Amino acid sequence: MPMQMFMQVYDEIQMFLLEELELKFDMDPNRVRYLRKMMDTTCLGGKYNRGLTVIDVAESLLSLSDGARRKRVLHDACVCGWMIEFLQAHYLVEDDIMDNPDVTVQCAINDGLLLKSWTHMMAMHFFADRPFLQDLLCRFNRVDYTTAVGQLYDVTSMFDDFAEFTLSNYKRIVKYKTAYYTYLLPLVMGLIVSEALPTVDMGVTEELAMLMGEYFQVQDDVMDCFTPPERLGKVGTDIQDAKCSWLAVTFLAKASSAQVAEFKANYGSGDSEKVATVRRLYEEADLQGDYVAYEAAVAEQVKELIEKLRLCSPGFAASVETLWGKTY
Amino acid sequence: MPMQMFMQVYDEIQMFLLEELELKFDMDPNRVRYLRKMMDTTCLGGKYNRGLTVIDVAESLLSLSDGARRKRVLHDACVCGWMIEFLQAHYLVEDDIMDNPDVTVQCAINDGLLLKSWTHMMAMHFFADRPFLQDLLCRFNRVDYTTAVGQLYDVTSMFDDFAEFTLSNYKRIVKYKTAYYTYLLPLVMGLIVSEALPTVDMGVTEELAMLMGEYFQVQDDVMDCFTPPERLGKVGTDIQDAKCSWLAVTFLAKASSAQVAEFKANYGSGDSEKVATVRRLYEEADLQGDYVAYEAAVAEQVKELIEKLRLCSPGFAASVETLWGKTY
Ligand SMILES: Clc1cccc(CNC2CCN(Cc3c[nH]c4ccccc34)CC2)c1
Ligand SMILES: Clc1cccc(CNC2CCN(Cc3c[nH]c4ccccc34)CC2)c1
Repeated sequence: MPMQMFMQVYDEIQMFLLEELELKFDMDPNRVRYLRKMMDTTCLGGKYNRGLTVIDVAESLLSLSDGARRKRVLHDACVCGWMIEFLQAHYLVEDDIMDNPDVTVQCAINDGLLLKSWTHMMAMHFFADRPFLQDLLCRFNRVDYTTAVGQLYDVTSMFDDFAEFTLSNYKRIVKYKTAYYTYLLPLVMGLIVSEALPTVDMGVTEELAMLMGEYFQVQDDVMDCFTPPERLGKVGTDIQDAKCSWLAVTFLAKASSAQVAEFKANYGSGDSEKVATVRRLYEEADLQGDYVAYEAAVAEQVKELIEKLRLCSPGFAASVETLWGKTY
Repeated sequence: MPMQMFMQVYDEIQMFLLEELELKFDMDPNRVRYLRKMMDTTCLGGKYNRGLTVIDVAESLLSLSDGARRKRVLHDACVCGWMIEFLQAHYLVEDDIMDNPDVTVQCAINDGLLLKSWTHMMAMHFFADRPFLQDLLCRFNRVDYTTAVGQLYDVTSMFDDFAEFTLSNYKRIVKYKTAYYTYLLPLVMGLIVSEALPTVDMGVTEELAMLMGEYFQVQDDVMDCFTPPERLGKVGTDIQDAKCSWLAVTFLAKASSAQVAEFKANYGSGDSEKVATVRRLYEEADLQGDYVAYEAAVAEQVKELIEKLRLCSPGFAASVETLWGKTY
């Protein structure tokens, strides 16, 4: 059911943004319609996992001490959810510019800029009189900066060659690039709108967000290599791109000197046979044995930290449980 | 003299940003040094016109009702100045991405993102306890959105063909794309730090910013066409790019049906002879006569509006005069 509410609030945000351009920024109808279409193309289609997490946190926090406050909290949760979905839309556009007087490139750069600006525009309007507006803006922008920093860690992982191919550096990339905006931010925004931010142990929450991010990334990295092409997914290019993947860092700790030498000579190449040699190396190293156990250990840690969180924040722990269920 | 202070505050901002990454964001020395170099390459070298304008406004507002407040206002003026210089650095990087697993493109996208995030990071830190922080952030982000909107008006001026080649649409592009962040924003930030924002007629100020922007753009457009290549400047491509320039909109209102037809068949082409045909058309249409008079009329309007501003905001009008002197 929260999906119907989330989509209704999208119509409300879209109409505000588009009317603001038409009425305050001198926008002609042709450009307004172009922006409506661009917003729909970039912001709709996904699973809305980050957005829906905000809704789920707010409704759980109504249980622990209905009226005029309830309606407001749920509406606020939906606007916050769209801020994260538009920020995600902004990141995807920026990633698509990497797919390599070109009007498509000009428009993609511009779309990226507008989608980011729209997160600030919708916040400043819908939360104009809220006392949490300043803290919300500063936490949102710090997470956005964290993601850009995470992107630098990722993009330069193979540059200065395999010195940064460690589990602790893998965890640094995961934390900054994905965990903060995908797991921590939706949870924090749900706490902000509910005015229940100081009532939770931030340490355990951050640790849970980082762990769920790490669980998801290991699974994503494994699927990037072994999940069949357009049969069971999308195009996996981590091997070709020489990414600091969980498979790569685990292989380097389990491989012999000669196998490491063989991995180094075949990794980071577009050549089909070199990619296949890497896949054969992962298979022969019994990394799928290690994958199962790594994930199971992380899962045990997640399940344990939710219990510590439940002792002082019960309603919140059940929303952290449903977010985890979506990952597990 | 304000340049020495502006550069000293740059060292202070740079060290804060870089140390924050090292101490709070787990950044390794190699990446910290890479970011120091990138910040220097993108933020230094220019004339610092936008940045220095903030300093000049604040020092003028100390004259109208020294102590602990003076030192603070001038430091605040310098941080605001660097926010605009870094935002300008962000726009230039974004424009350079338009110059068309590429690590240069990955890094340019990332640099763009970091430079924008740095404007928010330096503001949230240096103005942490200031009551103007929320208003400053919202005005800065609205000007940033305005610039992205201006970029859409510019990039699509020749698309939907010459229906948008009007003086009023030219003025719309100038206002949003350049006037708000180059003229209005430095003036507004100097007012914010001086806590003198409601003491000025915003209407006359906005009008002055738009007029100074329009004066500058007309001169810039004329130079883009007639200023010799690397002899007296840089590479001018408005004709090839089919830009909605002042020369193009003025020519279309002064040209005969056959000349308009000749302009339409030769505009927006990379071919050297078609560009030369356009230059010949501008020369033959005596647009240089019109240019002199257009600028002189705008100058008279600027000089008149400063007087209306001086009646209620005297110190401010003299800083608006020096900003104008830099343009004229
Ligand atoms: Cl955070 C981090 C840290 C270190 C390295 C990386 C590398 N990132 C790749 C990016 C592409 N895949 C997604 C994907 C592609 N093909 C699939 C098939 C099936 C399912 C998912 C996919 C995820 C892993 C990320
Ligand atoms: Cl805002 C707006 C509105 C409509 C159209 C435009 C077109 N913009 C061009 C951009 C490039 N030039 C700068 C430049 C290039 N060569 C030179 C030689 C000498 C001096 C300056 C230059 C400015 C004009 C902008």
